[PDB]
Amino acid sequence: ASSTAHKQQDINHLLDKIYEDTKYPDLQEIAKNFNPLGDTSMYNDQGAAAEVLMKELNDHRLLEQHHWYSLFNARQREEALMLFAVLNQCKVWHCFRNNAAYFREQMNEGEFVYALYVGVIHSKLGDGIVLPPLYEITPHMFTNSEVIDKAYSAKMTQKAGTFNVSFTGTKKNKEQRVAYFGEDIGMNIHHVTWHMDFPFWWQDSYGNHLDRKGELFFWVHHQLTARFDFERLSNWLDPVDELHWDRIIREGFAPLTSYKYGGEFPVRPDNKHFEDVDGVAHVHDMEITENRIYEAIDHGYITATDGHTIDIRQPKGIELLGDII
Amino acid sequence: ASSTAHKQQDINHLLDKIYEDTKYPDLQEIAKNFNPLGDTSMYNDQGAAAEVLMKELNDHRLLEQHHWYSLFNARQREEALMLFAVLNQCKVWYCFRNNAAYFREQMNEGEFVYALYVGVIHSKLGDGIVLPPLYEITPHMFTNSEVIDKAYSAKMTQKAGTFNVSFTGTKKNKEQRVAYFGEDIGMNIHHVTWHMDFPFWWQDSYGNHLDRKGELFFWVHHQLTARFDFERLSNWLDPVDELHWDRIIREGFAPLTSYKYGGEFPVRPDNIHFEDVDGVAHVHDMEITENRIYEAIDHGYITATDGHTIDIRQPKGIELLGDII
Amino acid sequence: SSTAHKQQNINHLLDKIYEDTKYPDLQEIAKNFNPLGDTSMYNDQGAAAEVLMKELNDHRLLEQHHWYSLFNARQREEALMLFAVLNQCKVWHCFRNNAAYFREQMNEGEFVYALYVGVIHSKLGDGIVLPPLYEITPHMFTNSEVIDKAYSAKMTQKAGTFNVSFTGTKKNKEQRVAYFGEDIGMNIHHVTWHMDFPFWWQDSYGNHLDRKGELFFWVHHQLTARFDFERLSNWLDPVDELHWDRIIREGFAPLTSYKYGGEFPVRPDNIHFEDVDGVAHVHDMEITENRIYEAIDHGYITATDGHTIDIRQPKGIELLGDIIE
Ligand SMILES: *[C@@H]1O[C@H](CO)[C@@H](O)[C@H](O)[C@H]1NC(C)=O
Ligand SMILES: *[C@@H]1O[C@H](CO)[C@@H](O)[C@H](O)[C@H]1NC(C)=O
Ligand SMILES: [Cu+2]
Ligand SMILES: [Cu+2]
Ligand SMILES: [Cu+2]
Ligand SMILES: [Mg+2]
Ligand SMILES: [Mg+2]
Ligand SMILES: [Mg+2]
Repeated sequence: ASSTAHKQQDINHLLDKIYEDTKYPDLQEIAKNFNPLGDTSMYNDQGAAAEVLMKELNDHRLLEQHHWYSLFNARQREEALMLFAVLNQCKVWHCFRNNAAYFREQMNEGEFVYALYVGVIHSKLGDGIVLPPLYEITPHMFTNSEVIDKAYSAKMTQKAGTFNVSFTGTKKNKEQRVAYFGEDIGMNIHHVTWHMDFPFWWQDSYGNHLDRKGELFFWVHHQLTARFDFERLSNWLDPVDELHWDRIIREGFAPLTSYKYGGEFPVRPDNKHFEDVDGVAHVHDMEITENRIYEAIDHGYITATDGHTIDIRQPKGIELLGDII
Repeated sequence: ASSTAHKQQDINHLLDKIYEDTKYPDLQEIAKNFNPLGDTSMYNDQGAAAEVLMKELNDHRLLEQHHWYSLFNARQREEALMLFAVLNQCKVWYCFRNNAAYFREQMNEGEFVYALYVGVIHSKLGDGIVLPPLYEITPHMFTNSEVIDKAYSAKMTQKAGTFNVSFTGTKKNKEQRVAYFGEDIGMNIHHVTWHMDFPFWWQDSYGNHLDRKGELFFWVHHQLTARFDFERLSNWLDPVDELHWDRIIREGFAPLTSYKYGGEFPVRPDNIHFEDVDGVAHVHDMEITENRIYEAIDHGYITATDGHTIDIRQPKGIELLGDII
Repeated sequence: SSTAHKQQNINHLLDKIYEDTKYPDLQEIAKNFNPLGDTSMYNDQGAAAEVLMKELNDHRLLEQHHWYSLFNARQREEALMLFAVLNQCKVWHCFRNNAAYFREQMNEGEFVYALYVGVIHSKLGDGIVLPPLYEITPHMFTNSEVIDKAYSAKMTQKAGTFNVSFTGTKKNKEQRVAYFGEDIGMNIHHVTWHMDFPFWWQDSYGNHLDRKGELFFWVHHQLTARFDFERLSNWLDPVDELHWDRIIREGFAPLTSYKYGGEFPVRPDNIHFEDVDGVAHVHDMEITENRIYEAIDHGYITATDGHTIDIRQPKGIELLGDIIE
């Protein structure tokens, strides 16, 4: 029941054809009849997390299915983490499986996929499971619009096919020379999995501490940056400049990619100045935040909420900077 | 003589025809013969405020009559407050009336009117007095130049008349749609009187504490702003933008109003950037000040002159912020 | 070891500084003297001589016949290594012999600098009068036109005296006051003040420089006020202040050259500051400025561990000069 074979098959089934109601009769039956609140002894918190999520569901406060999802959207992230919190409290696999099946059919698919992945990664119940590659679970997030269009045409015409992916832009765009780095599907899996392993929303009340996370955050991104610059050097290009909030972003981008639901990803023109983003931040807020971080660095200490100093002139200083940055 | 009738009559006479020497023979006699330094027992401060003001007067250091006055001008405010301080120390009405009559004939009329108003408001001797509306005491400050010119013409020709005021700007100026809000003479009296009741120069050594003043400062201006935006919404306009020191002030203004002495009020063009103001501040100084206030808010404490923390994560915090802002 | 002999030694060492020494005694010393041969001549028993000799032997010192700038961190460090040796000499023969030895090994600009500050800050230098730098390194005080006539006079082996005119043209109103900043004595005053009160001074060199940070404020205040008096004398307005976010109105063409390194660069009129690679971003200057003003307006300087150093006291101005220079 909780053998590796059954848990793996359950996860495979839950992630199969994620944009449609489940086609597996056993999962259909669970989603119809299981009650996340029916027996709260299955949870290490006696049902607190399930109560939170069920109240949001019953009050019609959750993001609808067939809608874009972004982990950087505060409310959508909070909704995905409500499901993660339920899965994380499950004592045994049948709780994990049944809640996953129940909420798969109620919740936005992007939120669901995210919660199930981090639930598997951060629960002991997920030990031994191999998560399918996200580029086959949500291929729109890893595949350009031209190839997706060819897939839609194959499906409309009921014909199989294999379609070649090319890079975006043209040869006139020198940045295309290094598209094989940031568009590589495995490099993108590396990146999302690092953040799934070391999420910025992690709280140790979820079960365990993530050792040196803030320093690993610095290091993994330093390595992405240094590796990209090595590809630029390999292709007769100069190193990337750094962004600054008061200077133009020289290199624009046309993704030529689309969401499954939500439309095409937006383009950014060349040589644009940063503008304030309504509901996110003013450009000036970013500059102030940057200044405050540099104040801590140049002071040698981070300032606590009550004004006391937290020394960063020690080996953990870089980690604490990762935490606040 | 201390009856409400006589005190009101005295105030009416002191404020009558304020740009000319007093036409009331009894006030003339007082102004000629009263000695503010002649009986220290008149005052709760043993005569100190009277000595301070008389020294400035005798040293010819006071602003001349028939000259513009601005409460925001440090030296002119200091002079007005020297007269306030005398009135505020008078024990009995005859001291208050006689000092007011004496200094009416010695001091700038704008300073005098200001000091007499705040003196009445903040002295128990002022209880029961109704201050005349400032739009009839200094009508230039509430009446556009065209109507003042018609009044001057009526006086030149010795012919009574009533003249219609009809809002600044043209119909091509969408901001004129809501001119009835900020140009309403009563709204302007509301605003000046709030600041007279709750002056930024108040010190409790003047006799009493002004409860929650800094928070009331936030609230009265929040309500002015919210009420203006309701007029904009009523007139098919969007809400006002906020000012930014580094961004253009979109909407200029032509007051089409004049001082009695000092000339026409200055116009501001549309779409101008802030410039440094000689003798006042650099634009960058405003940005630094803003940054320091936001530092206190985001720290949760104000920093005292010796560096210690003043907690604002409490109900009085908004009041302390009003004090420093 | 008397003043006459010490003065002559210095005269000889500074003679024809761009060429190997022509004095047989100094050539013999440069050939045979070992700075490490008798450490009993140093107060540090040879520590400074060991540091400099290692740099020399590892071929890490700036070559001869190359421009030198005291503001270049590594070149300054090299000059100060020689200063450190001279400063450790107990007796004059150590000072003279090390000077002669390193004159032939080190860059001439570094050597002249080290020899001057060595004479000034060693008791062995008492009674010596340093030759004017405008005759030791005339390129740094003489426009390129006159140097060329000197070069021509030497190429043709004919004596001459050549008139120096001020830089610019009569169309350049700033030329009206060129006699101030271009005066060779005013230039010597300025270099010598900084030689007497160097920003690199550490009291481990042997003594404290009393009130240095306040004298730094004062000497430059007086240069600024004196320049403005010349502007007033020539129908010019006072100088504006620089700001990092505003154009530098007045450009400058020095029309002067290094002996080695080429012509001094020109600055066009009306330029915005640009970031300087290897030095600082313009934004870094603004942040540094802000931090200094934070200390001034707080009334205290913040120490490395966060504790406050009160500057509301007579030494505050000195501490400000310490942190501003
Ligand atoms: C002024 O207003 C009154 C009433 O609104 C009107 O009777 C009168 O004609 C007006 N005068 C002019 C000059 O418009
Ligand atoms: C140089 O100046 C001197 C005096 O200042 C003058 O006698 C001489 O004519 C000048 N020489 C030239 C070439 O102008
Ligand atoms: Cu990342
Ligand atoms: Cu107000
Ligand atoms: Cu200097
Ligand atoms: Mg008068
Ligand atoms: Mg200011
Ligand atoms: Mg070079």
